[PDB]
Amino acid sequence: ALIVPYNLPLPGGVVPRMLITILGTVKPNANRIALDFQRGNDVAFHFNPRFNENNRRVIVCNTKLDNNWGREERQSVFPFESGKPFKIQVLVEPDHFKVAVNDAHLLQYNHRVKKLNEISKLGISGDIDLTSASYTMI
Ligand SMILES: [Cl-]
Repeated sequence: ALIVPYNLPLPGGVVPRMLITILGTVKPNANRIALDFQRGNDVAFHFNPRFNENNRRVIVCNTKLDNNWGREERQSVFPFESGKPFKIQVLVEPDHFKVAVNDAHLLQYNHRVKKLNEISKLGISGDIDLTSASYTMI
């Protein structure tokens, strides 16, 4: 019911102990989902489930600096399913983003962008029905 792409402001950026929660449902025959934690035009953390990359499902993570993608971090474990509801939780830790999906740890992504307090927007996009997006301090 939120419109996608959705922008969630992160006031004053992110900080360790901040938990972001995204609830939605994957569309039928989805191709992609993306979370973009942005520092201005840079993407500090791109989290991109791909449903059909050469007939495999993979999650691709990266950082975009001055309009240039860096070295991808790719992961075989793929917990999403077309058609099904999901919960993504992104926990900011002192040295990485920690991602859990449906209450199961998925991956960690080391901070490349180190001005965490300038990562002030989260863009949520792709082939989902988005139910809610929020954050809290744990
Ligand atoms: Cl930085």
